Amino acid sequence: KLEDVVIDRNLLILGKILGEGEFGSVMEGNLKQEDGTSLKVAVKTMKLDNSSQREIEEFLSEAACMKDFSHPNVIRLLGVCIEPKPMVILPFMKYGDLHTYLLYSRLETGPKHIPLQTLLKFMVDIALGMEYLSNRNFLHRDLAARNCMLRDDMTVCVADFGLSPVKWIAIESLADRVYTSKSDVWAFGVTMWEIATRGMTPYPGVQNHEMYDYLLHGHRLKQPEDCLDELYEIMYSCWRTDPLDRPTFSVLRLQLEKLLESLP
Ligand SMILES: CNC(=O)C[C@@H](NC(=O)[C@@H](CCc1ccccc1)NC(=O)c1c(C)noc1-c1snnc1C)c1ccc(C(F)(F)F)cc1
Ligand SMILES: [Cl-]
Ligand SMILES: [Cl-]
Repeated sequence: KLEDVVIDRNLLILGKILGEGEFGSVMEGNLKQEDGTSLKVAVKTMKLDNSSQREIEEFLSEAACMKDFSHPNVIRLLGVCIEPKPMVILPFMKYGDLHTYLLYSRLETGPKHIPLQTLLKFMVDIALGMEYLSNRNFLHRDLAARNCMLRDDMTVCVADFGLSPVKWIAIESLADRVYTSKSDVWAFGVTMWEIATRGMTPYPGVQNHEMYDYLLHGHRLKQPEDCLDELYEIMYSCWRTDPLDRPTFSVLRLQLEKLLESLP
């Protein structure tokens, strides 16, 4: 398990901090590869509960499982490093996260106004990434626009740069410890709304502490102004009270492809 993913620490050069949290940090870095070239990397350092070997074993098991994953809409895991501090090595993406990109697109110096066709392709990319993980019974647990990364060819891939998200958490997950693929589907619906609104924080006028009661009374994210009824119908189906009534990522992906293909 260790031998399959662990990269020698002297092959990694650490740079500046990109982001910092309570249980981790994201840093820019250089990784010397097998072919003798150096690749630009994003290094996610994680604080593990070292009071038992349960977290390090579960960490290495997930890393060994991820190494074998290969999909264009899922971030590629290059390997891991141990300084007992584990480090996740991922490719560095100059276009950054999708949430920041959507916000820059609304400003003059940032990318040009994103058309509807491009917004929907961002969604199809995430759905394709999530369909791949859902098929291998892998739970994301932190799906949001901030965790979706833009590759150099402008394709979107799913990642987890979280360093610890009440407004993305499924109603059943707020009531109980319960978290399934249908909870990732709820978070996807919220991720879609973030894209459609070009980076708005979910539920304007609603506090984080009011969220459970707000959802319990049947209220959901409102339809955005420039949003097609067919698109809002897809994101709303992600927020059905009973998780069983929510569509699979496979169904969601095809609905989005069919809707994207019907546009000029
Ligand atoms: C608990 N597990 C989660 O909560 C899922 C979550 N994992 C983590 O946050 C952490 C979890 C580390 C851990 C701590 C204690 C016990 C066990 C494990 N593991 C990575 O950071 C990671 C690893 C180990 N190997 O690769 C990546 C990452 S992080 N971003 N992309 C990759 C591939 C995750 C990872 C990857 C994705 C994806 F989009 F597919 F890339 C989505 C969600
Ligand atoms: Cl905003
Ligand atoms: Cl709303």
